[PDB]
Amino acid sequence: NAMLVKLAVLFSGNGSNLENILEKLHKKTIGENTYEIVLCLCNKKDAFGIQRAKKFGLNTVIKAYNTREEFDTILVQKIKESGANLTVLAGFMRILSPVFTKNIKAINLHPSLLPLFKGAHAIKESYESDMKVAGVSVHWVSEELDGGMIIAQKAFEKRNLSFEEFEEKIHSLEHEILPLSVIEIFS
Amino acid sequence: NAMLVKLAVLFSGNGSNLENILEKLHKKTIGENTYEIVLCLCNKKDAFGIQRAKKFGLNTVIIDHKAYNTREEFDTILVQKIKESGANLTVLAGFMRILSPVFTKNIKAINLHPSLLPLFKGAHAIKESYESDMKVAGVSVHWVSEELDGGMIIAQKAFEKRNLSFEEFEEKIHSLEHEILPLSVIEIFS
Ligand SMILES: [Cl-]
Repeated sequence: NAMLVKLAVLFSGNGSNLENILEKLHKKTIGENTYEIVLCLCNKKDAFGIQRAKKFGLNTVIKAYNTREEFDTILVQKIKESGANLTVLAGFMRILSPVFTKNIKAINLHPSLLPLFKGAHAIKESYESDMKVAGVSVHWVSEELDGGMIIAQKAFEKRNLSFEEFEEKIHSLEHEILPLSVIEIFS
Repeated sequence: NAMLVKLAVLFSGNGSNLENILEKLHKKTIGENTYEIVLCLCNKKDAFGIQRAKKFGLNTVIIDHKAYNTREEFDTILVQKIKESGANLTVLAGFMRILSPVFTKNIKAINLHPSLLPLFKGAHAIKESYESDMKVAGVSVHWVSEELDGGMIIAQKAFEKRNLSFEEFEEKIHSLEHEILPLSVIEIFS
């Protein structure tokens, strides 16, 4: 009744959420499950997260296509032959066709209480909102943008926090919920 | 400075939030303010909330919505009774009547809604918020604009859904309701 969970993490730039998932999951044993990241993927060679991945003995598989369907076909290919049981989108800034979403079990992190504040400007719009609560969400990746089945979400009270303090709470709640997210899926 | 905040409370049924308002605010003095519910109004004569009001010595004005042909004539009578009560703020606590501009343009009012607005507007919030794939839910208090359930939000609280049944989910909802509504009224007057 034991499990070795192989994970793939996709990124396009910084490598923050990528590095946070490694420290808490890569080859770490948590409960009855053991986890390892078998794939780190990037679409831009100049991204810094590649050298961040090299800090865990993890080489990174590297707008180079005029065809999205042809591009996503390679993503699916790499994830599958890695043996990854789950793909985790971490700062991956690209639009994924059904070529990916129909054939890859993937999860994504969103800095808002879905389905509220979908899209990029979630943190900004949620702070300026007259709502008094905010949070972060983890959901499955579907054909519907940020509309996949919600896995987990945590809510907090905005109060008199400045935008800096508010944003720092979101980025902290993310680093909590996202590594935790993978765990619940297999427990 | 010590104003006498007059409150009008509108309800339709059990009156749990009404009773909770009375228990925390009626003839009670918090901070600089001394609150007094000067009107309890219901549109149903058989509502149990009337009995809860009697404990505090308050009679409930009954305005049967079936006794009037239009929502407007029904509303003009609500207005006059709130006006002739001298209330400073009208609190909608389980008041299940749509309100025409006759009310909304003339009465300064707030409303309690058992969901995290602007999500789950309407009278099926608790059931929809439970069946939803969302892992959090809660309640909201908002000003009463012309837009149904769309007024400016003044208070919100959330709880994690986790593993509550709908019976337990509903309890937690009404639990937060009883806490957040009287606090909202206090927050407005400080
Ligand atoms: Cl996103």
